[PDB]
Amino acid sequence: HMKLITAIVKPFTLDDVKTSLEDAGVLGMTVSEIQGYGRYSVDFVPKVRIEVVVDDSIVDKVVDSIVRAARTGKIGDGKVWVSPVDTIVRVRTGERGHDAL
Amino acid sequence: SHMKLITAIVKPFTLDDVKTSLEDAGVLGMTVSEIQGYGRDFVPKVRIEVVVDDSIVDKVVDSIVRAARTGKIGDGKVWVSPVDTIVRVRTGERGHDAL
Amino acid sequence: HMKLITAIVKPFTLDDVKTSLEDAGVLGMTVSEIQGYGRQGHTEVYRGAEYSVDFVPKVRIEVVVDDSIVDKVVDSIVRAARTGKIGDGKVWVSPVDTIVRVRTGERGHDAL
Ligand SMILES: Nc1ncnc2c1ncn2[C@@H]1O[C@H](COP(=O)(O)OP(=O)(O)OP(=O)(O)O)[C@@H](O)[C@H]1O
Ligand SMILES: Nc1ncnc2c1ncn2[C@@H]1O[C@H](COP(=O)(O)OP(=O)(O)OP(=O)(O)O)[C@@H](O)[C@H]1O
Ligand SMILES: Nc1ncnc2c1ncn2[C@@H]1O[C@H](COP(=O)(O)OP(=O)(O)OP(=O)(O)O)[C@@H](O)[C@H]1O
Repeated sequence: HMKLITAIVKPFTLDDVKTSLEDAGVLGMTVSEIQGYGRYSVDFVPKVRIEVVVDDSIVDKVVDSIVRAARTGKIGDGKVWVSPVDTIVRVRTGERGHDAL
Repeated sequence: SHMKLITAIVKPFTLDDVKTSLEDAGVLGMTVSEIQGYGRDFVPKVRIEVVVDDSIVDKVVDSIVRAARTGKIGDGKVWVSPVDTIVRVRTGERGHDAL
Repeated sequence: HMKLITAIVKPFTLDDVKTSLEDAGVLGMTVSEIQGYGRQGHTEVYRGAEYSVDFVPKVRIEVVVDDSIVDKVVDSIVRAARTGKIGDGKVWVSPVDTIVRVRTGERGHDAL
């Protein structure tokens, strides 16, 4: 029942995407910079990777909020994918599953 | 789902060899980040992630392994993981059309 | 079956985590820097004077392990990253279909 959402997006949409997440009810995420090749050398372009672990009930809304705030209309807007998570543990407590988010 | 993530941890200098090897397998885009590798303090490495259809995962893994090999220790690893869903942000296209 | 373990932890715990891992027979890891956001922004400094920023630096640790070792490893990481204060982080497990060693073409547990 847990899922990982990975978003590759333009760095200047990060603020939009972040509020789009908090409206959806995602209460935190992890961000890193990436170098993206698509349609380092000149062909590489900076992007940000946003990863949020969520419940699977809430994944379509989250994916679409991300899509919604990351949309420019120009090439290189990126992608959002989802992949399974077996378990998640909060380090501080030992809470597992939804209680770990 | 017939979608897979490829993750390659490879030596930074092998990247271009890997980028060109990937066009030749018909894989266009890829996502790249710097990592610190502890294996044999740390060594700088690149992490290459590319989402692909499972009909080609085998060949794309091989073509990464061929471009990245030097025969010296610390060549890295390529692994495969399931991708339930992918969407193109600009168009909303899904699965193979999102690639 | 192989698994990927993902740990988001305080950067300063890396040495303890690394040590805890080698004690569980795990001899390699992948580490990267991330900007984390959650219940925790953090404080920063410019010419002596502090200011607030929204994200907090964390360390992302990735280890591919076998099914059998996976519980001992997650626990080992948790115990080493746990400080008692907030913002300790999270460790999650995910599936790995196949892993191959670049040099040898070794697959599976042989690839680790
Ligand atoms: N197969 C792939 N797997 C993972 N990431 C990819 C892949 N292809 C592209 N990317 C990432 O997506 C970013 C944008 O890629 P691309 O320029 O192809 O844009 P897109 O949004 O997917 O399509 P378009 O630009 O046509 O809207 C790239 O810079 C790279 O970071
Ligand atoms: N269990 C693991 N999970 C994820 N990444 C790993 C793991 N072990 C090692 N690595 C990553 O792989 C890189 C290379 O690993 P290491 O030097 O141990 O051997 P190798 O290159 O895989 O194989 P060999 O050294 O036998 O050629 C490391 O720098 C680290 O980033
Ligand atoms: N839903 C999520 N998906 C991915 N990463 C997250 C998510 N929530 C938090 N994180 C990451 O974990 C870090 C810690 O998050 P948070 O501030 O909620 O504290 P915690 O250790 O999870 O809980 P506590 O502060 O109660 O011990 C964040 O900085 C971020 O890197």
